[PDB]
Amino acid sequence: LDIFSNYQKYIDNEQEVRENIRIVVREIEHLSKEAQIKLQIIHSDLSQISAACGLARKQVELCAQKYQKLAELVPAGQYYRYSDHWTFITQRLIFIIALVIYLEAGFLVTRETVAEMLGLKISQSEGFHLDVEDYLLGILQLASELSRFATNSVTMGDYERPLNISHFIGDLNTGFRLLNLKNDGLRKRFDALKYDVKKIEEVVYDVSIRGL
Amino acid sequence: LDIFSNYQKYIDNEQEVRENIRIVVREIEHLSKEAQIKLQIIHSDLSQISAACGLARKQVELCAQKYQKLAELVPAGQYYRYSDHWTFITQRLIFIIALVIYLEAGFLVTRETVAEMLGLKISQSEGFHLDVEDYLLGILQLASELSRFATNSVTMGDYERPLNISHFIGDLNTGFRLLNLKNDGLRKRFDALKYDVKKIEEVVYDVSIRGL
Amino acid sequence: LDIFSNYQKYIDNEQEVRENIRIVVREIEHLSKEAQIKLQIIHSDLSQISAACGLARKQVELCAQKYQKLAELVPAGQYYRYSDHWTFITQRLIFIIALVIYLEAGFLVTRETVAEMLGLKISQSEGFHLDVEDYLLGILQLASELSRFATNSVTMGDYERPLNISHFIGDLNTGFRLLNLKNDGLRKRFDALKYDVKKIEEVVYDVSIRGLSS
Amino acid sequence: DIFSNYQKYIDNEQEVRENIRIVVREIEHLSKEAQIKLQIIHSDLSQISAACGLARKQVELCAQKYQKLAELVPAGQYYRYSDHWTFITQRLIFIIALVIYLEAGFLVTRETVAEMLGLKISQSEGFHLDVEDYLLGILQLASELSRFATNSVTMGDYERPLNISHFIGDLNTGFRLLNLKNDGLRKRFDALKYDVKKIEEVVYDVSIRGLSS
Amino acid sequence: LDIFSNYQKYIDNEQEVRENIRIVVREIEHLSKEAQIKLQIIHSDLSQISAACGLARKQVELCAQKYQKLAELVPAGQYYRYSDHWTFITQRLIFIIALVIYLEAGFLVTRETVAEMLGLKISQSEGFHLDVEDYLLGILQLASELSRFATNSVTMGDYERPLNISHFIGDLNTGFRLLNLKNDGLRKRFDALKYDVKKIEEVVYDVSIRGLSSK
Amino acid sequence: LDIFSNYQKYIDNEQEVRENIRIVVREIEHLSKEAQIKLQIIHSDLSQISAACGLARKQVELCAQKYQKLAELVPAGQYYRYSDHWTFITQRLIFIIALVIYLEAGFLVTRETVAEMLGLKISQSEGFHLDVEDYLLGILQLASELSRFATNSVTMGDYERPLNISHFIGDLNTGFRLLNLKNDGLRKRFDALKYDVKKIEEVVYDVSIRGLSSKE
Amino acid sequence: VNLDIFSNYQKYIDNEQEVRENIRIVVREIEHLSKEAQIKLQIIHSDLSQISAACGLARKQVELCAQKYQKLAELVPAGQYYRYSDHWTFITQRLIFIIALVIYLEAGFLVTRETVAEMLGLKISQSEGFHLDVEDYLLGILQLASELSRFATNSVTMGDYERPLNISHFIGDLNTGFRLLNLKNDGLRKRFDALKYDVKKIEEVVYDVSIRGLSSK
Amino acid sequence: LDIFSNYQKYIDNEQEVRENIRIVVREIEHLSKEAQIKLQIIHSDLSQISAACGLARKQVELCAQKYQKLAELVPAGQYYRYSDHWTFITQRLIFIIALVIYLEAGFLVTRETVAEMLGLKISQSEGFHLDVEDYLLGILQLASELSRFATNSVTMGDYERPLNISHFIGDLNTGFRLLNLKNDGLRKRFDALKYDVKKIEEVVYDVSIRGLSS
Repeated sequence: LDIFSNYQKYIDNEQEVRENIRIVVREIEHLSKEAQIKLQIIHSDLSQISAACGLARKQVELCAQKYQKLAELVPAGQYYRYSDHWTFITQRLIFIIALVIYLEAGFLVTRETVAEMLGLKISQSEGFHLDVEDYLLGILQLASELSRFATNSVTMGDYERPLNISHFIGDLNTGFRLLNLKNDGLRKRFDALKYDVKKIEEVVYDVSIRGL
Repeated sequence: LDIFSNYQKYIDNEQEVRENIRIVVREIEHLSKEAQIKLQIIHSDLSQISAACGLARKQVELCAQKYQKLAELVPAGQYYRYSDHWTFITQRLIFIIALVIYLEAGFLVTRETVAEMLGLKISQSEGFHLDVEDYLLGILQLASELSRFATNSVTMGDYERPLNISHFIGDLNTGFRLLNLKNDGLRKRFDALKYDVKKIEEVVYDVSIRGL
Repeated sequence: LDIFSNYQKYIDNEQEVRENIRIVVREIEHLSKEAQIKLQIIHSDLSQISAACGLARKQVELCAQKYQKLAELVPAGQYYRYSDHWTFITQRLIFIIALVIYLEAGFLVTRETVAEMLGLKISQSEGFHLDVEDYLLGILQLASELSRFATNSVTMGDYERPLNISHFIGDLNTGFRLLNLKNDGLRKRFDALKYDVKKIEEVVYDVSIRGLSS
Repeated sequence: DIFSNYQKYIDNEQEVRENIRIVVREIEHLSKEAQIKLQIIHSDLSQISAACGLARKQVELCAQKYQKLAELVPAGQYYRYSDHWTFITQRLIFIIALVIYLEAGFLVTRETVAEMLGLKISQSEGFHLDVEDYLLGILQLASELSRFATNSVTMGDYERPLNISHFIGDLNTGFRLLNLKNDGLRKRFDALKYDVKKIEEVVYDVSIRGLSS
Repeated sequence: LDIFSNYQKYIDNEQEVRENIRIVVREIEHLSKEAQIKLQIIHSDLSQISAACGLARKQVELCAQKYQKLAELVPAGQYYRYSDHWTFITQRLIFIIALVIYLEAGFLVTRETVAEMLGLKISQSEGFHLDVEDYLLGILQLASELSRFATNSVTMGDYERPLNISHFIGDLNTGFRLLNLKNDGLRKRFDALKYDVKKIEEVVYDVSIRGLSSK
Repeated sequence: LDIFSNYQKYIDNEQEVRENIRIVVREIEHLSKEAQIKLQIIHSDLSQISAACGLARKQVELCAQKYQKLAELVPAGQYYRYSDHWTFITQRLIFIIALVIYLEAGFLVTRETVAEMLGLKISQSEGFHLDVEDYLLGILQLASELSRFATNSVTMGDYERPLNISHFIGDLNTGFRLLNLKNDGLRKRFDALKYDVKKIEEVVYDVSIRGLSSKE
Repeated sequence: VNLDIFSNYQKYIDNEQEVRENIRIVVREIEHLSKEAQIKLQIIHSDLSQISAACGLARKQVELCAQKYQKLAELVPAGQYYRYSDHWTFITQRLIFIIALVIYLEAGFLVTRETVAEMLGLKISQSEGFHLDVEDYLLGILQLASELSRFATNSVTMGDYERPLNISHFIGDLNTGFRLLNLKNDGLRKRFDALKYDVKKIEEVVYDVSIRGLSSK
Repeated sequence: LDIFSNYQKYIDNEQEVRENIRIVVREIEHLSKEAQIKLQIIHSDLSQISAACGLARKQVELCAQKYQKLAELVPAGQYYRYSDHWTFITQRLIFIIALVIYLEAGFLVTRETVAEMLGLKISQSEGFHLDVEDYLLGILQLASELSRFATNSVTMGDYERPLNISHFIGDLNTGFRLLNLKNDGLRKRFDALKYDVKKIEEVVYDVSIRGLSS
């Protein structure tokens, strides 16, 4: 029965560390929102793109900071014990950088760069790292955004934007079958990529079928 | 044993006030129907819009009255004890005003104005107020209506109506991520907003891709 | 869009008050546990009853205090806006008093006395009151406890305990039909009272069918 | 190429999984054996010590396969693959807690469980026994010991129930002495009162017919 | 589209008659409660039986009246169109009479007598009748009550009460297999009769196993 | 105990009449299927419509017959005692006529005509009648069919079919709000009418949104 | 681009889809017969006297099923057993349970697989012809648990206080032979696992009897 | 009780053969992926077609081998007892050849040729054969691919590709009504063919309405 008092001394600690961690993550959900809202502008005002990439980078330079405090909360080797506390809001952010990197310089941001921009490592040995599964589920979110971008881009006159997209999403669908995912929780999300490529193909059809 | 007779004296009262309250609410459901049916006309006859906004305002000027009687039934400080009796049929009506405000003057009706048109306060201190969570869930119903409007509007020739919508729904999706809802009963209903914006984007595509 | 910034200024407040309120309630769940665990002793050691009623009262004298702080967190007229935060852990506690009142003095604690022991009122006009629906759902929990008590009491030799119970639960089933509940969330919990009375009848059978007395 | 590097790592996590299910499958197999043999106690009270024995021959084996499981899991990745065995460990923690009760009439310590399976008691020291898993294990003792109390009276032993309702009695005690917050385990503690229910009922049935051996 | 206005003129009438009918039935639910609460006394005070049969008969004499008003609401030949509005609260009452008839005179109340005490007919030709399926489902409720009675009766000293019950419930289980119900909504309720006879047998066991019938 | 023997003499009768009635209804489910399967053709071969309306009418002329035998099984004034035995497979058939009436002559079949084609009355006084609630729940089934018809019609080239539909389903949605159903078992089925009108609107969109090009 | 290739296709595709409706037709007659036996055997839960009477009717049912079964064999082309197997793997479990019940009611032991085929006019190997799928046989006499737990319960209702004890040795040896297995997790592994909950109340019922129960001067 | 030990001796064998069969099939799912991914290139680079048909044929020449091993695992006359283990991943492959046969030589691959390229027979008498129902459900997968091809083809300039497709898919829709499928599991999949022909017609419209050909 003292056995159960020792239990409370440990159980208070794990449950205190959780509310402390949700607290940091809540600040990161808050920062993420800001970037995503601002980047929404790109579906109606193509001129504000670079303007908006900018704000979003002001957001990311901040996120890194709160992330580093998240590391001071997690005890070493316990990464995956509390992982589910941020695996989401990191995908939410990996998608945000991958978009901004495509908008700016028209290629696909490396995993390594993402960690560079958020103050992580690229192996859990070196410290608080970027879960490689999280990274992927992030830049998979690029499909749903870039199919809406292709549609909204033709709305605003830019008739080249679709073709350039279907080569990016084209090489992106390429690298996901070049995989060989086995049926897990992520296999499901890759399978819904074909429907995004679907309307991106359709949109490239619509342009060069009217010579627009 | 008398303890249980006193119980009946109070238990008759709460259950009498309930049937009295359903009675008022039923009259308000009835009035709401009328407005919603008449505003349905906008999906087939663009000329009857102002005509239909009109009938609906005749409906609202009435609802306020029944609403004030609902206040004479509810004992002070018991607002949320019977709240569930009308939280629905108020969202049903908040949507009706927000639609009529958009149709007429092309902007988004304030929460304060909604109470002004129904004879409520804007704080439960001042009296029978408009639950701020109810207001929100009301003007979220605007998405499902205005996506159908955008579709039915092009059916009837008006090719500008979509573009104007996707800026309204555009600034509306903006203010909902500018939030940071935590996963409750309303978080679910905001998430199904992206699918409405989906076909509103698609429709703005359809117009300026054939130029009409 | 400023409209949505004002929104955050209010929305932070309602959601701050919630975590502040769960915090108080959590302290009350903690105190409640203590009382309920200690009163579990009555199912194996009939000698520790008064001893255990005592500990539980030390628990209640404390609960009242945290309850009064809960009142300083709730803004007037908003009782039922956050009611669901404690309607449970009050039934949990109304049952605890009704049990301790039955164990000690063999009758049924008044609603008014329950509020007197927790520093509440008996009307939401006067202030932070004891929700009369909560009170009932509490002393309905007495059935499941006192059926187990009647069973465990015969285990330990006391052959009068069942008969005395079936007159308490007897007059208690009486007052609940003397009602006329209409089918809500509480109508369901009254209906599962007949199954408690069931084994309490059965236990009174078992004793005076073997002329068992002590 | 970014997506080819991806395959080189993605093959590894998915190879380690099938390698880990493989070890676990061997541990499910061993577990069954012990549980089946301990089923005997519901019909032949004489085979108890006999059956505790076979079960211990099973446990001495499980530890071994467990230590190989540790050579498969990379350090600090404990909880990345935890869900692969959190079940089949509760399955086994229940198996020892039963055998410890059958033999020596008290409740096996968490520390001893690890001692019998070659684990640590902290994830710092290495592959440890997840303290949440341990609990969910010795909660499985209620469903077994209520059936034991019932089947025990069937076979004549009229003291067995009373001794159970003090074990399950002190066990229900330590679970309210907790203060679980509503998670996945809170749900399983709540269904403990229905097990104590029929264990009380059975202690009633014996000493209400004055039954004593 | 006038076609749909005519529709409203009829649809208001059926839905008005329903609220009018629930209104009568609600009064009958109210009266039924009274009887059933008062007859509950027999489980703790064997002396108040005849006293309680009495109050219950005061309730039935009343129910008949409201019933006859229910007949003035139901248009002829529409009996089964609104049947589901009272098939319950009639079983609730058929059980109440069958109990009072058993308590008083120790036999089983005829279907014909039940209608006589409620002002109905015994064929839907003659008018508002007592649905024979409803009657049965009523005096099937006798099992759950008289098994609790047998149990509570021994509690209070009356050691003959069980034996007398197991011959009533005995002849009752007899007439239900003498049937040949085909699997419907009522077949299910007859099957749960065996569990009532179960403890009624058990209770007759418990008495004459400690020698409590005078002999 | 004889009281319970008399009971069996009656209880055999109600339960015999039930199997006799399910027997008639089973023959009517069978005939119904035939009509509905043949009318499915309209979703792929617009030329077989009149051909298929025909087969379906050969089915209905038959159903009436079995229906009249169902009347000889039901004792007068017991209509609603066994109603639940066919309230379904009549909605199944009321939808079948309403579809064939729309396909042929482009308007909405009267309740009175439905009874005329099945040998019923229009009041339970006159005899075995067509339950007016059943009639409604039938021609509500028209929505799910005619939305799929509008979609499959554009597939096959007929670009006028949708517009004509959205005026039929348009006036049909009109008469259902012109109601004032109170929340029962049928209120639920009317509410799921808006989702059928939804895609029918969408389809009319898709047609008249595909006009011309530049001309240079 | 040839198009006759797709006409030949119709000539074969009409045949497999005709044989299916022909096969459902036979199976429908067998579902019909099965019902009869199961309904009549339901009587045992309320009238212990009608057992032998009811075993009888059910055997009149099985003597008939065999016949329709042999016609089902004339519809299935050799070596295509498992191509249409899913058309009857259910309604055979339905019947394997019916025999295993009647064999237990009658002579108190467990019917052999070989005997089941003997009573239905099958073989015991798909070489010899239309056989009794061994997986089907098992899934049948697993249905015995749900029936015999309800029987033990309904038996004590009607006075027979030995019936439970006799059941818990049959179900006892039956639970024995199922762990003596080593099923790997498939579609049948799931159905064996729900056997412990049937043994549960059968143990409970043997408890209830020999716990009642008295020790007087 | 020994009756149930003999049972285990057979039951281990059927469940060992299953894991052995899933093992071969898994290797064939792996090879199939390779062909399908590589043939995806045709939707963006019309020059790599013949290049990609080639890689895919290097994949098929391999598949046949693993297939022949699958035959050494299946006991004769038990074809359909384990059929459900590969009926999918063969449609997956029948589609892969039918596509590569269309891309190369512009006609429709015979069922007989499919077996020739995979080392099967064309009757279950002769041995491990190609289930004719599987073959069909394969070359039905041609519609979804060739509608996307017609769309992506005009994207890349080739304005004749649609017209040629609508005669292939045209003669293919022809042979499927020339059928008379009865409502089973495959009747459903043929019915969703009209929606593929739909956009294929639409695309032929789009080209010769801006006279991109003729």
